[PDB]
Amino acid sequence: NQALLRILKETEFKKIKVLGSGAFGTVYKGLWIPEGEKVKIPVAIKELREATSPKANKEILDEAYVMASVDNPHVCRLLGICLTSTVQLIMQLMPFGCLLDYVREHKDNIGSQYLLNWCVQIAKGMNYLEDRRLVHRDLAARNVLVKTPQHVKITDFGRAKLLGAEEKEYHAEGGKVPIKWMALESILHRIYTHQSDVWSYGVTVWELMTFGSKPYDGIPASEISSILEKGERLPQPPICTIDVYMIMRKCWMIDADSRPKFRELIIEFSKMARDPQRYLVIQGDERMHLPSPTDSNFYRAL
Ligand SMILES: *CCC(=O)Nc1cccc(Oc2nc(Nc3ccc(N4CCN(C)CC4)cc3)nc3[nH]ccc23)c1
Repeated sequence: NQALLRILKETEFKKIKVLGSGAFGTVYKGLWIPEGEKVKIPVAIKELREATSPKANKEILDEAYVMASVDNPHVCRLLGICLTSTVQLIMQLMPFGCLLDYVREHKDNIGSQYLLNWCVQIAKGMNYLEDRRLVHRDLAARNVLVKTPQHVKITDFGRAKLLGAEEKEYHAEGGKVPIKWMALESILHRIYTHQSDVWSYGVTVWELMTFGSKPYDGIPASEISSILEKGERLPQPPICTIDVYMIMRKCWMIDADSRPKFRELIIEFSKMARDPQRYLVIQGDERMHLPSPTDSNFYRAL
């Protein structure tokens, strides 16, 4: 029904193994066995790094209630929290990992229908975040996760920020940033908006359409703002029709107001997803197959 934050005790879940780690902390594959409920639920557990100045439990719970309220099919949901000496966030497990690695591993069998459906889903998730006044600030194929080959979800590792009712921008402080996914105004001035998220969406789409290529490969991050100001952009992927590439280019306009809105991106990519082979040209497209629950019905995977 309605998405609410569950408070878990250490007795109710178990970390099984490490999946990955970063500045944020460590993420584990885990099991949630809710007290009294007699059910066992695979989950992802994020145990956050110990901060120099740990927030009070009250502060943490307030933030967690807001993040738990984020409830959309294409955003990975926070299911519960456990506060002890550490903060552990219990998330939906996305069994197939990140979309970036998925498209690199399965590129020989990824057709136009899947690529365009993923673009739609990511746009829907981002539009929902915008409706919630959340600026993501790290959208990229590595941060979209795969529930099934047919269904992906945007995830957040701590960079997302909630804007106030009258705030149209987040002003960031120093630190490491994903330069090659960022809008010019973010690179130069540390300014983030829903429209700088749109820039990152464009780069994410480019990643997908090149089956996981690195943007501006071999170019130093420090040179990126210079090339953008000269007007250079990521090139047309070979499988993309001009129509698709033009949407992507609109995401990278210098004037943030000239970029598309996520609501518009949903409409345009939804149109294309309805006739995928008109908009993406992939050799052997009609023959390509990814694992689907209908495989048995159609006698695939013999
Ligand atoms: C491309 C970016 C990347 O590798 N992302 C990533 C790695 C590890 C954990 C993580 O956070 C969450 N992961 C999952 N599910 C998950 C992760 C990894 C894997 N496997 C796939 C197969 N390869 C060979 C090894 C790794 C399987 C499932 N679910 C989550 N829910 C919330 C956060 C995460 C992201």
